[PDB]
Amino acid sequence: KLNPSYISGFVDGEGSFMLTIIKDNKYKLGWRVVCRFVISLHKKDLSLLNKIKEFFDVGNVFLMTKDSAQYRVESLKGLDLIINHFDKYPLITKKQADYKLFKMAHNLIKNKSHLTKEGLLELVAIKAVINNGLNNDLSIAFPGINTILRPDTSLPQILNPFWLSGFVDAEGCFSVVVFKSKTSKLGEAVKLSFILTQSNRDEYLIKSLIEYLGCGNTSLDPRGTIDFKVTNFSSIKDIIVPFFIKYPLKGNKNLDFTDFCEVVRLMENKSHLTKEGLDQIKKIRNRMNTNR
DNA sequence: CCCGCTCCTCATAATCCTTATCAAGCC
DNA sequence: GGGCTTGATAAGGATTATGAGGAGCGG
Ligand SMILES: [Ca+2]
Ligand SMILES: [Ca+2]
Repeated sequence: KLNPSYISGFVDGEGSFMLTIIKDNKYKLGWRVVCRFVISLHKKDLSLLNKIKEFFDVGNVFLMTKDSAQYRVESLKGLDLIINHFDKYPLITKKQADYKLFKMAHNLIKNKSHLTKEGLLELVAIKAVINNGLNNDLSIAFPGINTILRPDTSLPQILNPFWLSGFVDAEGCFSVVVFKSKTSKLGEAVKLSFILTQSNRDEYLIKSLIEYLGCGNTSLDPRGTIDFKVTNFSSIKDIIVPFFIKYPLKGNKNLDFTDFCEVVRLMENKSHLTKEGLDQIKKIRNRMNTNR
């Protein structure tokens, strides 16, 4: 039935709130303004996409040409049910600001303000701060907009474990890596890892995970991204594994968590020190994540 | 015609996810 | 003593996140 806090947590990772302003001769002012909300996932998560549709009970799930599909919402009534939800189950990443702007533009469209010259100017000023902002065409066409400020989003606190389970279902990773350790009996070793990746803008949120889960550490990526990594076994077995079983994943990634947990059990018996348990771990690794 | 809403498909690239190698150390 | 663990430390590449717009509908 999909938990609402799981929804906000998943949309916080995957999903986009957009305000499209494209030149269209069909409109009196020669400009088409439309609000849209789209989650774009790999086809393997087609089932999850349809579950999200059932959650909102609006929009449709479209099967793209590639190994990907989208849950899309592009109607007034539809967006109204989406805003009804996020006004009660808000996002907590920087995407929240993109949502509040998407909400401002939506209200103006409900007033037909996109059909007037002044209203269209307000909508262009808003789009100028949503996601990637204006392009080189809108800058040329709409010079002199009253530049509005991108809404500020207070520092985030994780307040519901189901939110984190959706945020993890969207941007988490369960790694079972076997590397070569010359100082070991078998010459190899097993490195388990839990990973939550995000951009520098939400570094506060990522460090929040350290206190919420009570473990892990923050890692900075030179390219401009921050990771939350739990890399010690004792915490993975006692904290992470129990957490994502009590607050389980719903997408395709849950399968990887299942195989991930199976490796945890073989490592709790010290089986990973033998060749039989190590071989079984490799058989498990070879069938999870990028090997399905 | 002109005007307005929205289904449905196609497009792009980087923020993600994923897979790595390593040695100081604990236990 | 010395296996075995674990944060530090890279980097790959595709699933994403963001997006454009034709054409079918009614007035
Ligand atoms: Ca994201
Ligand atoms: Ca994902």
